[PDB]
Amino acid sequence: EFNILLATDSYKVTHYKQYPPNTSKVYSYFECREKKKYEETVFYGLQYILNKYLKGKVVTKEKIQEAKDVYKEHFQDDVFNEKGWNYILEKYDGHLPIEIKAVPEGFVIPRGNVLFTVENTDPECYWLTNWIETILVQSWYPITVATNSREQKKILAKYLLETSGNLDGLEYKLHDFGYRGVSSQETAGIGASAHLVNFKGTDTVAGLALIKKYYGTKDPVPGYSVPAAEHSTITAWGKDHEKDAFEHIVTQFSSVPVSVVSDSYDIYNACEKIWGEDLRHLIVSRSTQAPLIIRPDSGNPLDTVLKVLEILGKKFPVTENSKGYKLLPPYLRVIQGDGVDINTLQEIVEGMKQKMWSIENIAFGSGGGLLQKLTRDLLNCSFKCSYVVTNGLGINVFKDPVADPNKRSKKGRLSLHRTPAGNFVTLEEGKGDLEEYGQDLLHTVFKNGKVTKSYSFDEIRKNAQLNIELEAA
Amino acid sequence: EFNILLATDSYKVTHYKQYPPNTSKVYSYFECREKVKYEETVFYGLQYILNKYLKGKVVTKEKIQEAKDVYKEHFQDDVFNEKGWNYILEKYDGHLPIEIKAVPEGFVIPRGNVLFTVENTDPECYWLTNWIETILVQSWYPITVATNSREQKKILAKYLLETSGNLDGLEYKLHDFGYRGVSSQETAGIGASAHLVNFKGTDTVAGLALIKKYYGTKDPVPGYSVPAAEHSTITAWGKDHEKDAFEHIVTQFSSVPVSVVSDSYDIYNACEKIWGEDLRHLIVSRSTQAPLIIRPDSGNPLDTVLKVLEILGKKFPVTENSKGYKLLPPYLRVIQGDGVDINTLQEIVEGMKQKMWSIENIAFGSGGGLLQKLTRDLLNCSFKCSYVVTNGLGINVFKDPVADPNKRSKKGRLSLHRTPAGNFVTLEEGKGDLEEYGQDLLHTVFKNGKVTKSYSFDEIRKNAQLNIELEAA
Ligand SMILES: O=C(NCc1ccc(S(=O)(=O)N2CCCCC2)cc1)c1cc2cnccc2[nH]1
Ligand SMILES: O=C(NCc1ccc(S(=O)(=O)N2CCCCC2)cc1)c1cc2cnccc2[nH]1
Repeated sequence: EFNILLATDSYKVTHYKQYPPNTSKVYSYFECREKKKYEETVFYGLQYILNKYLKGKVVTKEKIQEAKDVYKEHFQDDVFNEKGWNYILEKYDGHLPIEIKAVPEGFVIPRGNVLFTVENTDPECYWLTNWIETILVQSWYPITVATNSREQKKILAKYLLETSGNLDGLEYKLHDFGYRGVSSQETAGIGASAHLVNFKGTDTVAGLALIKKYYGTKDPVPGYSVPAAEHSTITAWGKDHEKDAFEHIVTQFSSVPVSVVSDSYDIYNACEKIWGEDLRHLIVSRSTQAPLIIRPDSGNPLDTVLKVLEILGKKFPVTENSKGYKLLPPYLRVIQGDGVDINTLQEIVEGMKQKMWSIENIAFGSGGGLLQKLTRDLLNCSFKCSYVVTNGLGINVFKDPVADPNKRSKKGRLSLHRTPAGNFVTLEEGKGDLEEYGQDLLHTVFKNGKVTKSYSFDEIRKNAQLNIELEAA
Repeated sequence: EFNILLATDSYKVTHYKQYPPNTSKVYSYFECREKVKYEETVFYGLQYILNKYLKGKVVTKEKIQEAKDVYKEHFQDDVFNEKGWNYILEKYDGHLPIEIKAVPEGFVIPRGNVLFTVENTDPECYWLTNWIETILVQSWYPITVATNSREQKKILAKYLLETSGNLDGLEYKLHDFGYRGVSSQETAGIGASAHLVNFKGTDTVAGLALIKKYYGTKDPVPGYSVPAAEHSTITAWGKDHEKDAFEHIVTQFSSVPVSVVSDSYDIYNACEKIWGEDLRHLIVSRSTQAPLIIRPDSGNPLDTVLKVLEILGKKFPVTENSKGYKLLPPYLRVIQGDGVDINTLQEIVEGMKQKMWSIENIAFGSGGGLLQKLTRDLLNCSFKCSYVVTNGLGINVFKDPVADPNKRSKKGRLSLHRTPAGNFVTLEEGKGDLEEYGQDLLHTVFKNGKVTKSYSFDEIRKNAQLNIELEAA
């Protein structure tokens, strides 16, 4: 079972001996620190952590003894605030005397703004605020996945709008292929759920249960997929029988969309000769609601996409849409799901545009790029103490390393506000109390072991919409 | 609760319908595909997956119903293999009729070798082999962390031996700071455990319980830490009281090692004037078993380390070791734990060597670089079907994409062997059966719901030792 006493960086076990004597309050905050582009971030994932790890009775006698036993060996020394933890157990029935205030989930906030704050609600538990730094800072991950996914949606929206005149199907244009490529089952669920803030297509099934448990949707599920082959279901037929494999598969899934990986041996041959000649009669008969989606999976992504489209455009009836861009017939589409990240996605859609191919023709699958190739440095997600009370006096505290002004942290009690022009500003040094800037946008989401404010996945999705979506009404 | 029926890529739900009719066996394998660094990989982490997720009764009536309900909404259609999963439940009491063979954990194997194989043991369950691809492929993560950690150990060993003449303390020279910088709690434990294959220093407490539960050590714990400050325990004292914080902290931890982050405002001032003058008397009085470890945490890593050492070298009594390199007194050391990855580690130790500073003086901490900034592409960890039986005939199968020969997969039944020169070779097409290369070095580790062979963490560490450690001993 999970033990919050064992869920911190080892050194934090020793910090209760290090703060100034007579310190009754430690107040800390999280931001995606500005760096002298990901100019705005989607705030998402805290509610998962609050419910899974922080709420309710998280301290027990057994957990205290377990931590004591572990740390004695880990440090080869007895340092461990058994008294402090036993206080929480006795006084609060093991509930954390912590208050967390946060911007609503799904909110899109520029870099360098307070996103949430943490403070102890009992003077005895001054040490607890930063104990939980480690677990709270892991919110960097769903924030970063959601943010990077949204930035890809902006790119897709721009090019889909330009090449087609509308945004139909935008929410299915970037599909999560990342289940195998992340570091754990837990990561899979978290990361997949973050992608679903922006899109509705996923193969990372773990995301669905997480959303159902911690967030909730009006719809039965938040994400969808369709049948598709993998290399094993093609290659199992034998090298000389790729055509047999293709035929069997599209016939099995004749009335739903089906994607078939086509590069097992020679993608160009498969497109031109197998799909474009031998099995063409099985493709041109398909419903618009049940297209064949051809999947290349190797070679230079842009070069391969363009050559696949050129091949298909010569074997199937291509139209020109009202924007002047080429469009495959509705029973035929392409998905590129190899080597896709935010940079290559941009390269591919731009290359398609240059060659007059509509983005209507293609969807993207992304695995490691979407869910694994991200770090806490991308948005500089960081937790710092900004205010303490010692001997009954509040003092504004911060770091400001001489050799790196980018690591300077904020001072004092913080609040987040709308500016007169409708932007965001973080007020420092308790200046929000002056009330010159309207209401603090941070809301209490956790207090004394209870989750006090929750958001549905539908609300989060609404908050995270693109402007271009808002503009398209 | 975890449900293996919901722990696969969505499209795999539909694959049972796509294999050739009358297929009785699907046989697949995992390798770190060859493409130059990372020439050899540490095989580690499969045992965790087998025990946590694959063994025992993993199918229940309730789990089948849950999957059925989820997939009906997810696909907007009924495509789920209820019958196939029910068969496993009825016939094998929900134990997976799968056999997995693997190289021993901790083994160091060159790229492009078979590391494990998977096949079904019941003809009805031909579809099961690749169902579990997704969860098995996640072994890429502990393999990659362990491998990259070991590659850093090689660098540290080279430079420690060169500058000091021995490898004393090598196993404490790279400390895991990655807990806050990984994507989940589960990942933290897995990744920390993989680092501990090579080193004994960690702050990622999650790794300890994982090792104890799934692997085991003779020692009470597999990893260790010491007391240390963070910026909040310095800055809380107020900007004008950095000296007071430092004094309090080293006095609280007067008889054990203690690390104190020294860059909150001015690292160079802290080293030269606070440590080197005002508090010098509290440092030179300390035991060799209880050094102060000064932690810079900002600026260019190499430049900052060099400047820190030059400062300390003028304030404290430096010696010259038997190799001619400069050595701080034993009560004083440095740890650089900002911006450290395998590349910057190399740059720092090389820069120190050029300036005649012993590697004895320094240790490194690494967080995101150690545990998060890694993907499945680094070692090309990949799972592929290589053999099938259909209509009673075995067929050697593979992919070989025309535009990427690096993605060609192996053909047929595989086995791992020692060559006459004592190296590893992977034999394809069942050629292991010819017995020209001795016995297969893979061991059956899982069969029909049971783990059949396992390794303690102590054995894994032994298997993963560096040659230079083996030669030294
Ligand atoms: O093909 C796969 N999944 C199915 C899939 C096919 C096509 C689309 S689509 O976006 O073209 N589309 C969505 C709206 C309905 C029209 C088709 C989305 C999803 C798949 C490949 C892969 C590789 N690695 C890991 C996991 C994987 N799953
Ligand atoms: O200081 C920290 N931990 C304690 C620590 C200090 C020094 C060493 S050491 O290797 O120098 N050493 C071990 C052999 C005995 C002599 C000292 C190892 C461990 C710490 C910083 C940090 C930042 N981010 C996240 C987590 C973190 N923990």
